[PDB]
Amino acid sequence: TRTRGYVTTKDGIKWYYEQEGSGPDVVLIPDGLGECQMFDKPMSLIASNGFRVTTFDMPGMSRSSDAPPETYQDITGRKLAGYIITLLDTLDIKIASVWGCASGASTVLALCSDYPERVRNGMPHEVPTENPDILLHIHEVDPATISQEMAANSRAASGNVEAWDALGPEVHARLHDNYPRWAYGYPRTIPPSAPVKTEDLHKVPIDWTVGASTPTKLFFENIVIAAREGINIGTLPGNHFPYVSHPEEFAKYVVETSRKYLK
Amino acid sequence: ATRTRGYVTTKDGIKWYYEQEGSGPDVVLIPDGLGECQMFDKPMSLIASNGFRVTTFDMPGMSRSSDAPPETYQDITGRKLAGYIITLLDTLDIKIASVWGCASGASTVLALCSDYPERVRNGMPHEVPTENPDILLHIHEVDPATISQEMAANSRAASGNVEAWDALGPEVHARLHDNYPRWAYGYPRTIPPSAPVKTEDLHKVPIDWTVGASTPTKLFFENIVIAAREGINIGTLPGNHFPYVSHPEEFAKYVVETSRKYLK
Ligand SMILES: C[C@H]1CCC[C@H](O)CCC/C=C/c2cc(O)cc(O)c2C(=O)O1
Ligand SMILES: C[C@H]1CCC[C@H](O)CCC/C=C/c2cc(O)cc(O)c2C(=O)O1
Repeated sequence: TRTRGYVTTKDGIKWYYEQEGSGPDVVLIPDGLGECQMFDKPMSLIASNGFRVTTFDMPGMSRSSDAPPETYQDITGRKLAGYIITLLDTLDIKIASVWGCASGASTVLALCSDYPERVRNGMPHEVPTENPDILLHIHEVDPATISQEMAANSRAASGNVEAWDALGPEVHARLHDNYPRWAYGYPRTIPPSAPVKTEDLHKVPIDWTVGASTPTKLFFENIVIAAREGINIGTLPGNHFPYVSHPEEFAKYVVETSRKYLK
Repeated sequence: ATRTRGYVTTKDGIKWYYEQEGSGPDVVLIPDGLGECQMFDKPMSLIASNGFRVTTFDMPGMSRSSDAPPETYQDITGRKLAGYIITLLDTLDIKIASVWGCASGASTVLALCSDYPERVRNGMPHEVPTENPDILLHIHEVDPATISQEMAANSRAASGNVEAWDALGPEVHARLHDNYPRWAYGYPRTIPPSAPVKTEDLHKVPIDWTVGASTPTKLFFENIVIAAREGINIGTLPGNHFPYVSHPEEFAKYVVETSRKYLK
């Protein structure tokens, strides 16, 4: 059944994490906002399909806020990957199918490139390679303004505003405090560190996705890179948060995709 | 410097309405499915000012080119349109050109690239239809008024700039009003499946493929994958389905720069 709790890793991070199911491991790395409650619904669906699912709030975000300052500053896919590996080590997860969007996606690719032995298959979604216009000066305004703007930006890219809104007051309160922290340590360093070089994409199977309703330009390069490297590339319903907008379709994708690499 | 406007009847019986501007290497602007060439007015001057003779026209059966046999606007495919264009190009004495086209215009560009490579200096396809959206699944079965109502809103939504779209004028929109039904009856059902996107259709001449920057990814997702896998230059243009209307300056710059690439 679903377990919820905390675990303090040797890097000082007091992780808030959840787990459900039995069977092969599936890890759901949240996006830049680091809020794992977004995976609640799909998590049950995936878990009921013969997989042990693990999710967690990201370092310094939401319930994983009790972490060293260093763990949420100058963030890169590889930096996050290191933290993830330490967490996986402590939870005794030897190998897993890994899902990730935005910064989570960058982490997935970092895992595939630097820790291929821990990845069964990677499922990156909308890897940031160039920050959009709206995030250029996000850190230059008051924290309250950052939360206001990012709350609007996120809701707009939710893929389903009713579902987004339906995440609940608790989640949205947590997100409120996350916005400024995310702005200060993610957007400027995440994109340039994207592990999308040829050397990063062939160690383990990868199934790449982008939002079906996401404006083409946003993650256009993701599609071209995948196609050029001969990596499976397709779309998922919604935009940036397919696990919130279309939990059923998201769960199905994670299950089928992961299931095909099992042996 | 001055816009040339006229009519010409080709051997196939089509009374074409066309426009031309500038002198030098030829640039042809094939309209989209709506076949309304007034959408290229602004960029037409911009491009022509850079040393190109630009030519555009209302598509057969559409707008001012409405006096055409019914077969020229029924069961339309990229190849059918290409045949007509070639005849027109012959009539206007255009030997080779840099050709632009969106939607059905894009299918036409690819057809030209595949079947009449000798007439194309470089192809610039934009949003080639390969898989119709659900909004068009049953558009050919409803009455003209409903088609016009729906397509007018549909088109405006895909304009990429509602203000510039609206600013096309009452004349244009009145012409568009009548084109909608005709388009629906002869394009959406047959254009997509006829898309000249086979491997052997894309490598006889240089091609520079584009998709709207604001267009929902899924709409022309296949265009991007095909291009990338086939090693064809692929990118985006600001706007959606009508970059020539929404962003005339950027559109003009793209056409000029890409065409320049293939000139000696
Ligand atoms: C915060 C989250 C979604 C915000 C909505 C935004 O509207 C999403 C726009 C796409 C980019 C998101 C992004 C860029 C970046 O450089 C680093 C990141 O961690 C993200 C990211 O995780 O996006
Ligand atoms: C009519 C024009 C744009 C209409 C707005 C619509 O919102 C455009 C939707 C995307 C595809 C348009 C299209 C599909 C097709 O199978 C054949 C076509 O000739 C077109 C086309 O030319 O699109």
